[PDB]
Amino acid sequence: MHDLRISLVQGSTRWHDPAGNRDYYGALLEPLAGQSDLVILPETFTSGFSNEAIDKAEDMDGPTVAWIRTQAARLGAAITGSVQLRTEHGVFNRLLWATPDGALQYYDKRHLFRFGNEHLRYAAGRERLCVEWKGWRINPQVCYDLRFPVFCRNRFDVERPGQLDFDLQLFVANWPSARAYAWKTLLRARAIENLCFVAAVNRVGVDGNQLHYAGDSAVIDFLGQPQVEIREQEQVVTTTISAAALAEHRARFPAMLDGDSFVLG
Amino acid sequence: MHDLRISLVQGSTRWHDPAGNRDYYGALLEPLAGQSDLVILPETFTSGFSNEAIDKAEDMDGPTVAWIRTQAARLGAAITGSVQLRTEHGVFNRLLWATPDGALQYYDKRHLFRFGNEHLRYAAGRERLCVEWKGWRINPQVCYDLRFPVFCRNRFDVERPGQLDFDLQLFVANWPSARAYAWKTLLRARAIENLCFVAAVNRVGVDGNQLHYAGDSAVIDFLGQPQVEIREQEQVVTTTISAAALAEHRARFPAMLDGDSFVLG
Repeated sequence: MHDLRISLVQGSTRWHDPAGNRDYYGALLEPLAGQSDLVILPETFTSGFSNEAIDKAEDMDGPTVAWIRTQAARLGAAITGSVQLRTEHGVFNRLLWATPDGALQYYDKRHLFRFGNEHLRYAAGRERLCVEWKGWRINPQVCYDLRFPVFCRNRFDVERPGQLDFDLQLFVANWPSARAYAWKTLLRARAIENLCFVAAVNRVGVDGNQLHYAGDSAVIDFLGQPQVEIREQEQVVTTTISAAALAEHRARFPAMLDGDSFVLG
Repeated sequence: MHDLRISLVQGSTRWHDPAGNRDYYGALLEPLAGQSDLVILPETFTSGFSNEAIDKAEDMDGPTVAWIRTQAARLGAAITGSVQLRTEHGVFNRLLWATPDGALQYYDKRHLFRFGNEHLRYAAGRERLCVEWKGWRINPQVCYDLRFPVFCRNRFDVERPGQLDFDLQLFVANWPSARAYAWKTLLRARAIENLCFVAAVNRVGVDGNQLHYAGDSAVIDFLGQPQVEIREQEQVVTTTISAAALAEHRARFPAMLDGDSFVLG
């Protein structure tokens, strides 16, 4: 495949202000037009990570879904992030995947964040999402999902014949700074054990629940080494990941061949 | 359960010299008598990690198995480490778990080290070993196993009702310093994701094939934070891990309740 340009958009999400966040993140995105293939926003980037946000959650016909589509077209890049989203089946923490070819896919967060009481009224997802963009197969997940290696696992000869399931795994997050060590460590471990790139975006700033966020957004190579890492401040960075290097690593270190078969319940 | 005293025995394994190694590790173990509950030796601590060592591999009736049972009794501690061991099936990389009373359990390395050509002539295991010792449930694994999170997974309400499978996970290894970063990172990630203590022993020195080992043996807490870490030099350290601290963490951060059900194939 070709190389992939990834932009990390490490913003300070405005509390409970969808319109304000569309403007704010829109402004951060503007200079990226034509410069990126994949723009990654934080989890719950329109309201912040909030249980009270459930009662005002938008639906699929709402302004935020329209906005992300608009941004993907405007930038010429895949755009991803999560929003509390209401359906017939409940209100999900829904990762949106919008591509400039006009396609929209989504993934409902499987592991709701029990410690933050997300599980009380939000609905949990089930299926894992893998998408293909610019010849890269990509598995986008959300925040707490990171702590669950079995659901994160890059299987061999399952989704793709004679190949790993995916080339790039993503995490979008509101992961508080008190537990930043776990964030940084797990992201690196996922890249190593799954023989893939990992890209992850976490917000910065302080939220309405008094939580502080240190960012630590990164693109991590298949050796678990961050190619770019940003922290503390509002920041956008765009970096390119090498298809050739990934293919060479997977040939040189064929741990893909030793993985255990399993079936998720 | 009470707190567990764990001794890391970071030795410079003598190349292809079982008798020399029994003497060498024996001498390292002597001062530990009465001071420890669990003594952890490196992987293949009698031969070094070697494909050539398969031809002269000992069997269960051999001096090494006798020696480890003798050490357990002499020290008053469980002793663990692995040895190339011949059976009717072939030659395994067999972790031995020897207790003072003369009991012996074992674990045949499931994932043979493909990059080092271990898989060419050695036989692979299948079963995962969990043992109960001093009220601690313990999962000992071997080297390359560390790269396989599904086989490493601490499941909830499977092996123990309403509890995680184990309290302490161990890795014994010959992990070259060229890839030390992966060793360090993965050990920390396993402790975090599996909400458990992790104890790991890797050799030091240079082997018969001029591969350098940096050690990085450690006892790592359930937050992924080392409590003791040692490197580069031949070194023994004994540390105590807190049962109460583990319980408190599991009560406070209930991630065990969110793990996914799965069945290994």
